[PDB]
Amino acid sequence: GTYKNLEEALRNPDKVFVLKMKGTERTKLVTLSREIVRFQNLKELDLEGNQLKEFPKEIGNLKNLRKLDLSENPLMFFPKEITNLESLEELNISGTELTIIPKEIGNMNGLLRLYLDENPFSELPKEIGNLKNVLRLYLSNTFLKTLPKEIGEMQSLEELNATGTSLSKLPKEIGNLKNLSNLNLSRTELTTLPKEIGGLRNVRLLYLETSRLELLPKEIGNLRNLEELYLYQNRITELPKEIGNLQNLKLLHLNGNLLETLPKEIGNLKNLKLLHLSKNRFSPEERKRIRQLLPNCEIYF
Amino acid sequence: GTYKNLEEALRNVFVLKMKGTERTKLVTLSREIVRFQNLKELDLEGNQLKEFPKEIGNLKNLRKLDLSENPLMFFPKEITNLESLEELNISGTELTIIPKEIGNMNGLLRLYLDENPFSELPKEIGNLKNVLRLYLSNTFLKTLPKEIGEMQSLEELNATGTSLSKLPKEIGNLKNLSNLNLSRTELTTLPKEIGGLRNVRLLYLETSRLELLPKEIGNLRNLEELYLYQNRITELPKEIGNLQNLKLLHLNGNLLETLPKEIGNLKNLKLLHLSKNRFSPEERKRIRQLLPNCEIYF
Repeated sequence: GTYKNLEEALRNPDKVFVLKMKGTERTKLVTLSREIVRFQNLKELDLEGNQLKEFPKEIGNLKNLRKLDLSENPLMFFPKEITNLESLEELNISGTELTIIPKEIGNMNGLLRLYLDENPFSELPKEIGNLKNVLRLYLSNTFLKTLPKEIGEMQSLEELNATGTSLSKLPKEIGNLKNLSNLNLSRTELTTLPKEIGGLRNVRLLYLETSRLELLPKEIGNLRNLEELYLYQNRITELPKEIGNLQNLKLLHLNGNLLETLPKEIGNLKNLKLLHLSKNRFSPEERKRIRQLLPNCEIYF
Repeated sequence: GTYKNLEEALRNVFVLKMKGTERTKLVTLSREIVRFQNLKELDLEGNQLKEFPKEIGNLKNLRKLDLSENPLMFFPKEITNLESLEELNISGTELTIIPKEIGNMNGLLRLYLDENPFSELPKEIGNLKNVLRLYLSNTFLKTLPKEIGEMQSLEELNATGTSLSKLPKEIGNLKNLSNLNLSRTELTTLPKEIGGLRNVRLLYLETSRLELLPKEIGNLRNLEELYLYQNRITELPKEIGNLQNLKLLHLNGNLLETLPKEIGNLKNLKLLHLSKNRFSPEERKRIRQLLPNCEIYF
């Protein structure tokens, strides 16, 4: 490990430091010193909170760099100096004002965790699918109008986060993400899910709460690996009959929807441990039926 | 005046009515309401009211009725026959639809439909030509109806928290509109017919998704305060210099890179917010130089 380098941390006794600095309130750090290539084995480099407005060209020749964090830095444009790191495991460019994601972001292709969250960009490039080794992509609280057609080309994506985005629709190609485990579309504006949502064979946790969902598609029940489903504070009026096909589902949260009845197939949910149905329009007669259908379940109205 | 009545306040020509607290359930109203005949205000805020009898409708001399925070799942048709109701506050009651017969009232002045889960407003909402203040805050409105411009007397309109993707092209026929609050909405842009809002003094469009401002916004010569902060605005129209009476412009948190040179024509602009915007130091100097009398914040 290493720490913040003042006078390059006592000449960096031998130039083999593996970690790097951070930025606090009283550390300005407008520019980076260009003696960055010397370290030769840096695996982590953190520049959190620093007032960095540009990056030098030497950042790109450090091909031994594995994690780079440029968070909370007032860089108004994405630095293409770092896109030449063909083997970077993590890139965290969050908290930086970005109107556009650079088109050559697919040149990296060795990313594992990509954090584009808290950035004011409208669109993602078609080359976002070139990052076929990425596991976690974060797009939280960004100005995304829609996910691209090529988002299903990730082929190794395990976590996709899109909270706070202006996502009106999901692309029909989203079902090609075979390795997706965590999908987060909370606080979005999805009116409905595409029928191609059933291709997400490996999804365990699906997060759709506090969104403008009116209905659930007939093909959501093809997700036999889904365990937790959060759909609360949405505008859902009914559930499809095939919702009982969720074999492994153990948590369903349906607070604040406009539900008036539930299908009789919900009693086929043998593993459903918890069912939340409060703040929904259920007549007292049907509430007895919901309790009657699932008796092993802890159910809250 | 009056208060909450136990034993119906000692047999009571009594002028006001009750309230709802923690330990007052008050499931239903008794049908002995027609007797009072001198009610001007009637408050039922917070009562766990699930139904109304039809005897409520027989009081044609009642002018204000408040049904706030009552779990009535459907709008009571019993009250729509009160043709001379000055104020209606149906807020806090879970309502999926506003009835099409709300235009039978037509004597409303202030209508508070806010905090209700209704998807659409009926086309008879324009029949209420005497309405002054309509409150639609935090409702599930995808769009205002085409007839919203038929109100003719709407002086204050609030739609905060609504899912308004667009504003109707007929919104410019509201000649008497003074207060427009479209904060926390989802308007990508304003229609060019917004220049018909001749009487608007205060326009609230903050915390929305506005990408642009139309060219006809400068036709609002009576507009004094414009709140557009925390939007997605990338540039301002050249016609922004035509807002002669504008004295407060709030533009925090947008994506602005430059301002039109016509902003110096605003002699009455006293206060300007431009913080959290993409302004280079060269352009900040020009903006301070342009409007000299204005207190400016970057």
